[PDB]
Amino acid sequence: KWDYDLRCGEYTLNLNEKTLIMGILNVTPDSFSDGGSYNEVDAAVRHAKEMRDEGAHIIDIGGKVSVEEEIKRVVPMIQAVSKEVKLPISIDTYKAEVAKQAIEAGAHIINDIWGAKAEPKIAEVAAHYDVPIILMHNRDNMNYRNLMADMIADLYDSIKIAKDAGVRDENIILDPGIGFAKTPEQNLEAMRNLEQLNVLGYPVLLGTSRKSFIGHVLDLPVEERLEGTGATVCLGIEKGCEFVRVHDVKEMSRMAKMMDAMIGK
Amino acid sequence: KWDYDLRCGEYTLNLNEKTLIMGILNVTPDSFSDGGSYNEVDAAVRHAKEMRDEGAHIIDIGGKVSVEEEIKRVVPMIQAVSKEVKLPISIDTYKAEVAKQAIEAGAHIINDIWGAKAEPKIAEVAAHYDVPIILMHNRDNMNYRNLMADMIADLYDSIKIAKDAGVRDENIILDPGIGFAKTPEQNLEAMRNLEQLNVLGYPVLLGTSRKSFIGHVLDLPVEERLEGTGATVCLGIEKGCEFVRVHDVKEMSRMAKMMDAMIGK
Ligand SMILES: Nc1nc(O)c2nc(CNc3ccc(C(=O)O)cc3)cnc2n1
Ligand SMILES: Nc1nc(O)c2nc(CNc3ccc(C(=O)O)cc3)cnc2n1
Repeated sequence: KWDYDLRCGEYTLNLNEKTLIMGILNVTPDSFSDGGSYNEVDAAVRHAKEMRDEGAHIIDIGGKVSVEEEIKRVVPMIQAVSKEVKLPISIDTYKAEVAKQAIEAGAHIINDIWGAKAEPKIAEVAAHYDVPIILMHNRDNMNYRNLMADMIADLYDSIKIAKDAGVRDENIILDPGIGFAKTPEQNLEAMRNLEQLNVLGYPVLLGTSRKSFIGHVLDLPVEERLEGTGATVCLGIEKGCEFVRVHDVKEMSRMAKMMDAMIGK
Repeated sequence: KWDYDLRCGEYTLNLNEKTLIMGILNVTPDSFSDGGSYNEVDAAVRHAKEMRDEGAHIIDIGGKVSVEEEIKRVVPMIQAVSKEVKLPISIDTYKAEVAKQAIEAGAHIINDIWGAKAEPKIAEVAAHYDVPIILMHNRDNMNYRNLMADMIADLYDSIKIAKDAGVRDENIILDPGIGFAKTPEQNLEAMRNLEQLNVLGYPVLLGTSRKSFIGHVLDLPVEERLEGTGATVCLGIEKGCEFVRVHDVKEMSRMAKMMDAMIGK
């Protein structure tokens, strides 16, 4: 079905073989440093190793805050993790400068929650290093004429920005942006119609992990959202998504893997 | 979508509102009794209450063994559970006599793994008490021309038997019989094509809980099959099934409920 692989420097991600698990690296900062202190950098590295041993295929790392301050926090983490853990790293930022530094520091994928719309220059950054960029759907309002049609329209605007800066088709990944700019009921409606995103011709990443719309449905707090997260991941894989972005790697890998076998992926 | 409710004597099961959870009552016998001893009957009752507090909507109770011996074991359990727990009970047997006794003892649904083919008289039993009967797909071989087409053909044979004894359409429920008469890969193939069962026009029950085909996929023992069971339940609900038969009620209820909200059930 996909006639190429995802090229991330030293690592290759095949898109046909299995659903790919992006593990959400947790980044508890030391209150006393802005730096890359020993307690935080080590907490991260250990967490990255845990997710790798659990079945993660990508480690996702994220840093109101300034550019220089986000870079200070995130660069030492990318460095330590890239050296100590053999999986591609995505940098979860919407800032062209953060993205540059992270890639230089060892990051392999750009993960942009504003889909190149907050800082269009990020698409230039991706275009130059030749890395995959994830363009997530987002906007500053909840006023939809037709949720799905608008989401596709908005994502198409991100693609135009990425392509106009030289981003190759093969390094575009899309994300419906569950939990952003959507009421709970709109979140459920995007889940239900997720397969429509496939007409755009790009691999899709789904991130639903522990989000409040699950809490809204099940009336359960964040630490109780594992079953409802797995429901989303499953329906996500059934509707053709290539990656999921999850906190509970062990559990979701097992679900993904069972889904794949059933759907014939 | 369904223009009737499932009538089980004192209880009504709506089929449009949510996916219905059938909890699998566990029945550890006392080595010293054949009877309805205090340790076993009480272990059952407590388990039934637990599943009810977890979200089960039906309690499923099951007893090489003789008719009189299966009745001795199962009747005291139905009696104690029906009195102490306010949910309909299904009796998991393929024997017309067991089925009679159980219904008399308080059981509301017949659950037949041979789909009225082992003891056709069971369909007479259901026809008389006017109860729902679950006709599960089964056979004594694995020689399929076309797995799905044959499954539908075989289930249709059960329907003919049930209907010919007077069973009303509204008390027919079908079950694809995952884990019976199918290799692992055939199990996965029925999961993948489960929606085909809907053309027969009956509510479908899916039972996959902890079965070996999950172990085959994930290489995990029975007590490690929760994530892979949830995958099946989810794909099952996405493909239109009305009931699932599960051991882990708490976890699967949450998954079901999240699925329902997403699919719009
Ligand atoms: N590519 C990608 N895809 C996502 O889905 C994503 N989500 C978040 C996290 N954002 C949220 C949003 C809403 C909620 C809530 O309502 O609870 C929680 C977390 C961060 N980076 C992300 N990156
Ligand atoms: N209606 C209904 N639907 C079922 O699916 C079902 N399954 C069993 C349990 N049978 C099995 C079969 C196979 C396996 C394995 O391979 O591990 C385990 C248990 C018992 N009653 C059942 N009743």
